Amino acid sequence: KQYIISEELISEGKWVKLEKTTYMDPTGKTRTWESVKRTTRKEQTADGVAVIPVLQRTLHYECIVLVKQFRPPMGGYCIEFPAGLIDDGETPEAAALRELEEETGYKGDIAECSPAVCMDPGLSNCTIHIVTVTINGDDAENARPKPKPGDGEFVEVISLPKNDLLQRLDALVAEEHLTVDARVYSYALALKHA
Amino acid sequence: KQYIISEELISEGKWVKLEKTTYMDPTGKTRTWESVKRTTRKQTADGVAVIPVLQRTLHYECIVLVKQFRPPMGGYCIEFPAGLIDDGETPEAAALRELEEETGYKGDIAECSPAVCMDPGLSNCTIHIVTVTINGDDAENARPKPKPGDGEFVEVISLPKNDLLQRLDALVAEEHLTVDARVYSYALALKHAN
Ligand SMILES: Cc1cccc(Nc2ncnc3c2cnn3C)c1
Ligand SMILES: Cc1cccc(Nc2ncnc3c2cnn3C)c1
Ligand SMILES: [Cl-]
Ligand SMILES: [Mg+2]
Ligand SMILES: [Mg+2]
Ligand SMILES: [Mg+2]
Ligand SMILES: [Mg+2]
Repeated sequence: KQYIISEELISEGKWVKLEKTTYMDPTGKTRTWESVKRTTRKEQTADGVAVIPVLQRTLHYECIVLVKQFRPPMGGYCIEFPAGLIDDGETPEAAALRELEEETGYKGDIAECSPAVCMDPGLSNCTIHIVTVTINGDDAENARPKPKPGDGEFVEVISLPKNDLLQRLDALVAEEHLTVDARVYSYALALKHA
Repeated sequence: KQYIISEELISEGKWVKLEKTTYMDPTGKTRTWESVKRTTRKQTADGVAVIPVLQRTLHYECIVLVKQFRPPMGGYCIEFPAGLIDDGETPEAAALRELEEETGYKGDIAECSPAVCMDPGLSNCTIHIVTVTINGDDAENARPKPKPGDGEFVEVISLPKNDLLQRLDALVAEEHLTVDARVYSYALALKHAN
């Protein structure tokens, strides 16, 4: 039934633009919406990737590897899956493995790759692939992994046991001013609910 | 160690604004970011998203989801029921109300998250994730009455919790819908548990 009629640029930065979207409602009436988009999306099947990195080690419980960074939009520190935007011509899988190594030091193995999923669809068109990666933490490459962050990127790695992830997250939120990412929290809730 | 120095208004619409954030990086260098905010926030968060666990005896437990046209996306999305928190509403109350409006179901609060960020490299948007159980055998949830507002048009999609990830993948392959990242994350963790 519904569809876009027009998209009008309101304002365009270096990284983000705001648009006035006109669309057709299912009753047949024209309506508008204010839409956010990134300026950096070319032919990628998505803007970015987030990596679900399952750290596996003999005689250890599996960990989920997370990153903590300052997020200017939020005015504070956030705990998130490792993530970045997909470079032009780069596959979601390569992006995921590359970002994971850059942000964490770990060299993963692809497990699965989602279709493009929407970040906040009442607001933006932004999409990612969620890439599940296993990390063989018994491999020498992953022994004392060092982040290789880019210029102006500053990241702390936090590995939490999968079998207690929601409580460990809650305990971190209790001890500091920090925000957990909604995807991380969703994943931790399902681990509990399962 | 990092913090916000100033925020410059770039553009303000009715619903969304775009700002240029200046912040101190940990090296003591000053840096900028483009940040999106909603103009509607006061509340602990912009919105709520409901994880609605439909429980009917002798049936699989279902997660109740919604499908709607999303003008930013230019298409249809499958999401947790959700909406913005009304001024002076509790997150729990916003959760029950949205769940009723969007699905017709009347549910019970199980747990409620802290405020969690939607896309923190882009926006300051936050939600509470509220886990709600729905006693699908009660008479009030027999023929659920969705009471949605002016211009909302929602379809309800219940999927079994124990196969959620494979059911979503299917809807994407066949219906060309975009699944929400939080929904997808939850689904992944149901599979990844143990
Ligand atoms: C339920 C309802 C009725 C009529 C209009 C709206 N509009 C919006 N609701 C939420 N976010 C919005 C907008 C428009 N832009 N952005 C970003 C909502
Ligand atoms: C790694 C790096 C170095 C230098 C600049 C950037 N900037 C950004 N990266 C991603 N999204 C962004 C921005 C600025 N605004 N928004 C929204 C990133
Ligand atoms: Cl539950
Ligand atoms: Mg990143
Ligand atoms: Mg990065
Ligand atoms: Mg809604
Ligand atoms: Mg609503």
